[PDB]
Amino acid sequence: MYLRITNIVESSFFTKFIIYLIVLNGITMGLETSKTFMQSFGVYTTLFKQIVITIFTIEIILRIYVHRISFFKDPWSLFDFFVVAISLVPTILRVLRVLRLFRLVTAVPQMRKIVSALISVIPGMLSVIALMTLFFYIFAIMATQLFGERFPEWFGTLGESFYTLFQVMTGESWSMGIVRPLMEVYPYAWVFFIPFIFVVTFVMINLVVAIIVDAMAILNQ
Amino acid sequence: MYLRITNIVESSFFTKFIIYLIVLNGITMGLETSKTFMQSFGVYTTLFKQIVITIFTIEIILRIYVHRISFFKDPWSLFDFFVVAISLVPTILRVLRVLRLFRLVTAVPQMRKIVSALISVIPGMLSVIALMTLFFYIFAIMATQLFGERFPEWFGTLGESFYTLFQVMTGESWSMGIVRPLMEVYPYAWVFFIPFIFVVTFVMINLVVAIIVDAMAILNQ
Amino acid sequence: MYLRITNIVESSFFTKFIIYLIVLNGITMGLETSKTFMQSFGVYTTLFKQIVITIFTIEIILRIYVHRISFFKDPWSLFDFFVVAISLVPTILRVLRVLRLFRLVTAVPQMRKIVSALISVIPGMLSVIALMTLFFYIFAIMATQLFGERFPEWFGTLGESFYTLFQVMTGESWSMGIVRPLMEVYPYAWVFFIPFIFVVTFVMINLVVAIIVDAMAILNQ
Amino acid sequence: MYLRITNIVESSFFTKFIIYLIVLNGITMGLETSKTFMQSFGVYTTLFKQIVITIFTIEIILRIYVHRISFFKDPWSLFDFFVVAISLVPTILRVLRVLRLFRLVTAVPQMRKIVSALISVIPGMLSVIALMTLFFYIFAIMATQLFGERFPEWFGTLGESFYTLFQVMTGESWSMGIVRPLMEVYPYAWVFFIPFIFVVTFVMINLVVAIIVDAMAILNQ
Ligand SMILES: CCCCCCCCCCCCCC(=O)OC[C@H](COP(=O)(O)OCC[N+](C)(C)C)OC(=O)CCCCCCCCCCCCC
Ligand SMILES: CCCCCCCCCCCCCC(=O)OC[C@H](COP(=O)(O)OCC[N+](C)(C)C)OC(=O)CCCCCCCCCCCCC
Ligand SMILES: CCCCCCCCCCCCCC(=O)OC[C@H](COP(=O)(O)OCC[N+](C)(C)C)OC(=O)CCCCCCCCCCCCC
Ligand SMILES: CCCCCCCCCCCCCC(=O)OC[C@H](COP(=O)(O)OCC[N+](C)(C)C)OC(=O)CCCCCCCCCCCCC
Ligand SMILES: CCCCCCCCCCCCCC(=O)OC[C@H](COP(=O)(O)OCC[N+](C)(C)C)OC(=O)CCCCCCCCCCCCC
Ligand SMILES: CCCCCCCCCCCCCC(=O)OC[C@H](COP(=O)(O)OCC[N+](C)(C)C)OC(=O)CCCCCCCCCCCCC
Ligand code: NA
Ligand code: NA
Repeated sequence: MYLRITNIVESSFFTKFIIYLIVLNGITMGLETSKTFMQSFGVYTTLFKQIVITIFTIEIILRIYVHRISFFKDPWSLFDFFVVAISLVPTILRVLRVLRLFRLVTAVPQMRKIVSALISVIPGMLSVIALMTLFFYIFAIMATQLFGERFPEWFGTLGESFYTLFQVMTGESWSMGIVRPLMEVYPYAWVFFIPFIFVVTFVMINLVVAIIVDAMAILNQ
Repeated sequence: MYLRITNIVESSFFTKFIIYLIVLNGITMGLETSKTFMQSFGVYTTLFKQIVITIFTIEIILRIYVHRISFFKDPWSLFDFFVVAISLVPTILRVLRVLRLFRLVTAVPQMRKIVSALISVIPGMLSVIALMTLFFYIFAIMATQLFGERFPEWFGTLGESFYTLFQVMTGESWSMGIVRPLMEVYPYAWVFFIPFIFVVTFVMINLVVAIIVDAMAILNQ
Repeated sequence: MYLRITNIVESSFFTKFIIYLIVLNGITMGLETSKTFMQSFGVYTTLFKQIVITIFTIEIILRIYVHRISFFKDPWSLFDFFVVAISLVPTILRVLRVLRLFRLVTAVPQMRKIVSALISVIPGMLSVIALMTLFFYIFAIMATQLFGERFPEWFGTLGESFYTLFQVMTGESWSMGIVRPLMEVYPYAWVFFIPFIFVVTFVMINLVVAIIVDAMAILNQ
Repeated sequence: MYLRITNIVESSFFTKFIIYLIVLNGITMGLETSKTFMQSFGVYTTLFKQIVITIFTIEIILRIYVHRISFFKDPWSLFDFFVVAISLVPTILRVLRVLRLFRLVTAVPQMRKIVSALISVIPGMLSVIALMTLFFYIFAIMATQLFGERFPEWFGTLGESFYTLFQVMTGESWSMGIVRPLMEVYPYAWVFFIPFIFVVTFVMINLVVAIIVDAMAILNQ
C-alpha cells in the first residue's frame, strides 16, 4: 500500500493534475473581482473552490504521509502545507488565500530553480542589509527629532520617518515633496538629506556589485 | 531569368535603392505632422507615398519569388512582408504604417546584428518573466480586492491594479500618489507595498545580473 | 597592571558588554521620540543615559591608555573617541549624539569588514567625483546666470542651482517640475538640460562600471 | 629661439601657471552671480578677466606656434583654441564662456585620462544609439499623430513628442503626468506606452551590459 500510494504521489501525473487544478483555481480567483461575474455564477464558483480545496487538502495529507520528517524539513512542502492550511480556515484572511497561486511555483521545476537561485544570494548580502537597517534606524531617529514637530505627517513618529527615508532612498519625490517644503522652514535640511542620498545610493550600488561578483565567481572557476 | 532576377534582388544596389526609398519615406512620414506642410504639398506627398509603396510591394513580390520557402521561414523578411502588407490596405491603422521605418533596421547589416544580439538574450530570462507575471497577477488580485472599493481609479478592476503595480515597480509616484493616499484610509497598506517594492526591485536586479552573466560567459571561454 | 588592563580591554567580554550597552542605548534612543514614553519614564531614561555614557567614557579612557599612538592612528577608535567626546558636551547637537549607534558597526567584526570594503572603492573613483563636481560647478553657474532672474527659487543663487542640478541628475521631477515651467518662459532650456541629463547619466553609468571592474579584478587574478 | 620657447611652453611650470589662472578665473566666474559682490568689485573683476584672457590668448598663440599641424589635429588643443576664441568675441554667448573651466580638465593629466577612457566607449554603442534614435523617431511620429490633437502640449508637434518620449524613458511622471490623463480620453494608450516602456528600458539595460563587457574584455586577456 505504501508502494502504491508513493508511486501515485511522486508520479508525474498526480503533480500534473494538481497543476491543472492550480491553474483553473488561479483563473477562478482572477474572475471573482468582477461584480458582474460573481452575480452570474457565485454558486458555481463557490462549488469549484470547495472541490479544489478538498483535493488540495487530501493531496497535502498524502504528501505529509509519504514523507513525514521530510515534509516539515522541506521548505517547498512547508510552504504548500502553510498555504493550504491558511486557505482552510473560514470566517480579512480571504486576501492571503491568493498566495496559493504561488504553489504553481512549487510544482513547476523551472520556477523552483529560479527561486532557489534567487534565495542563494541573500547569504551574500545579509550583512549589507543589516548595516542598511541600522543606518536607516539612525537617520530615522534624527529625522523624527528634527522635523517631527513641524512636519508630523512625514516625521512625527519613528515609523513615518522610516517610511520617508525609504522613499527618499527610492528617489521618488525626495526634493519637491520632502526636502524643498522642509527648506521652506528648515533651510539647512539638505545637510541631512544630500549626505543621506549620497550614502544610501552608494550603498545600494555596492550591494548590486557584490551580488554580481558572488553570482559570477561560481562560474569563473 | 531566375539567374538575372536573383542577381538583381541579392545585389547590393537593389537593397541600397530600397534603403534610399526607406530614408526618403521616413522623412516624408516625419513631415506630415505639420498642418502647414500638409496644406502646402498634400498632393506631392500622397504621390510620393503611392510610388514608394508600389516599389516596395514589387520588391516584396520579387523577394518572395526568389526564396519562397525561405521568405516565410525568415523573421526579417516575415516582418518586411507583414509591414508592407499592413501598409497596403486602405480605409486607425494609419499610425501603424510608421512601423515600416523599422525596415531600415531590416536592410542595414549592423542594425540586424544589434537586434539579433538583443533577441538572443530573452531565452535566458523567459523564466524570470513568467515568475514576475505570476507575481504581478497574484498581488494585482490582492490589490483589487483590498483597495478596489475605496480607490476604484487605481484598483477597481484587475487591469487598473496591474497598471498600478507596474507603475509602483517603476517607482514613479508610488508613495505620494498611491501609498500615502491609501494610508489616508487604509493605514496598513505599506505591509502590502513595501514588501512588494522590495520583492519586485530585488527580482529586477537579479534579472539584470543574470543577463550580464549570460552575455559574458559567451566570451569568457 | 598593564598586563591585566590590556587583557581586560582586548578581552572578548569587555567588547561584548559595551556591545550590549550599545544595543540597550540604541533602544533607549529609539524610545525617546514618543511623547507618551518620555512622560512615563523621563527620569529612568536620563539615569540610564548617564550611566551608559559614564561606562563608555571610562572605556574610551582605558582604550586610549592601552594604545596611545594607535588610538589616534586608528580610524575606528578615532571615530569612537570623536562620537563619545561629542556626546559628552551638554547645552542642537543632541541630534548628532545618535551617531553613537554607528559604534555598533565599530564593535562588530562583520560590519567592520563591510565598511572597509566600501571605503576601499573610493580611491578608484575620486577622479570621476572630481570631474563630476567640476561639471556640476560649470553647469550650475550657467543655470544661475540663465534662469536665476525668472526662476530665483531654483537658480537665483549658485547653491540652489547646484541643488536643482543634483535633483535633475537624480531624475526626480526634472521635466514637469523644472524643465517644462522653464520652457513656459525660456523655450530653449532643453538645449541645456537634455545634454545635461545625457552627460550626467552617462558619467554615472561609467562610474558604476569602473567600480565593477575594480572590485572584480581583485578576484580574477 | 624655437628651442627656448618650446622648452617654456612644454615646461611643467607654464602649464602650472595657466592652471592657477584657470582656478582663479573659475573662482571669479563663481563669484559674479552675487549681485552684492558685483556691486562691490565690478571693476576689479573685469580687470582680472581682461588680464587672464590676455594671458590665455598669448598662451594659445605660443602653443599654436610650437605645434602648428598638431594643434589642429589634437582634440584637446582644438577644444582649448575653440573655448579661448569663443571667449574672445564681445557683444547671450556670455554663458558659454564658462566652458573655459573645462580647460582645467585639459591641463590636468588625470582628468584627461578619465575623459579619454569615457570617449573610448562610444564606438561600442554608436549602433545602439542609432537604433534608439530611430525607435524614438518612429514612436514620436506615432504619438504626435495619435495624441497631438487632444494633448498638443505633449504631442502637438514632433519635437514635443520626442521630449515626452525621452521623459517617459527616464520614467519621470510617465503614468500620473502623461499616461493616466491620456487614458482620461484615450483609454487604450497603454498599448502604446507599456510596450514603449518595456522596450526602451530593455534596450537601455542591454546598452549598459554591452558597455560592461567592452570595458572588461580589455582586461580579461
Ligand atoms: C533579512 C532579509 C530581508 C530584508 C528585507 C527588509 C529589510 C528592512 C527591514 C526593516 C525593519 C524595520 C521595519 C520598520 O522599522 O518599519 C516601520 C514602518 C512602520 O510605519 P508605521 O509607524 O506603522 O505607520 C503607521 C502609522 N500609524 C500606526 C499611526 C497608522 O514601516 C516602514 O515604513 C518600512 C519601510 C521600509 C524600511 C526600510 C528599512 C531599511 C531597509 C534597507 C533594505 C536594503 C536597502 C538597500
Ligand atoms: C516592434 C515591436 C515588436 C514586434 C514583433 C517582434 C518580433 C519580431 C522581431 C523579428 C526580429 C528578428 C528575430 C531574430 O533576429 O532572431 C534571432 C535570434 C538571435 O539568434 P542567435 O541566438 O544568435 O541564434 C541562435 C540559433 N542557434 C542556437 C541555432 C544558433 O534568435 C532568437 O530569436 C531566439 C528566440 C527568442 C525569441 C523571443 C523573441 C520575442 C520578441 C517579442 C517582442 C515583443 C515586444 C513587446
Ligand atoms: C514574453 C517576453 C516578453 C514579455 C514582456 C511582457 C511581460 C508582461 C506580460 C503581461 C501579461 C498580462 C497583461 C495584463 O494583464 O494587462 C492588463 C492591463 C489592462 O488594463 P485595462 O483593464 O484594459 O485598462 C483599461 C480600462 N478600461 C477597459 C475600462 C478602459 O494592461 C496593463 O496594465 C499592462 C501593465 C504591465 C503589466 C506588467 C505584468 C508583469 C510584467 C513583468 C515584466 C518583467 C518585469 C521585471
Ligand atoms: C557617517 C558619515 C561619514 C562620517 C565620516 C566618515 C569617515 C570616517 C569613517 C572611518 C571608517 C574606517 C575607515 C576605514 O576602514 O578605512 C580602510 C580602507 C580600506 O582598507 P583596504 O583598502 O582594504 O586597505 C588598503 C591599505 N593598504 C593598501 C596599505 C593595504 O582604507 C581606506 O580608507 C582607503 C582610503 C579611502 C579614503 C576615502 C574615505 C572617505 C570617506 C568620506 C565619507 C563622507 C560621506 C559623505
Ligand atoms: C570626495 C568623496 C565624497 C564626495 C561626495 C560629495 C561630492 C560632491 C561635493 C560637492 C561640493 C560642493 C557642495 C556645494 O556646492 O553645495 C552647495 C549647495 C548649498 O545650497 P545653499 O545655497 O546653501 O541653499 C541654502 C539657501 N539659503 C542659504 C538662502 C538658505 O549644497 C547642495 O545643493 C549640494 C547638492 C549636491 C551637490 C552635487 C555636486 C556634484 C556631486 C557629484 C557626485 C558624483 C555624482 C555621480
Ligand atoms: C552620437 C553620440 C551621442 C548621442 C547622444 C544624443 C542621441 C539622441 C540624438 C537625438 C537626435 C534628434 C533630436 C531631436 O529630435 O530633438 C527634438 C526636440 C526639439 O523640441 P522642440 O520641438 O524644439 O521644442 C520647442 C517648441 N518650440 C519650438 C515651439 C518652442 O528636442 C528634444 O526633445 C530632445 C529630447 C531627447 C531626444 C531623444 C532621442 C533618442 C535618444 C536615445 C539616446 C540613447 C537612449 C538609451
Ligand atoms: Na518621480
Ligand atoms: Na525615478
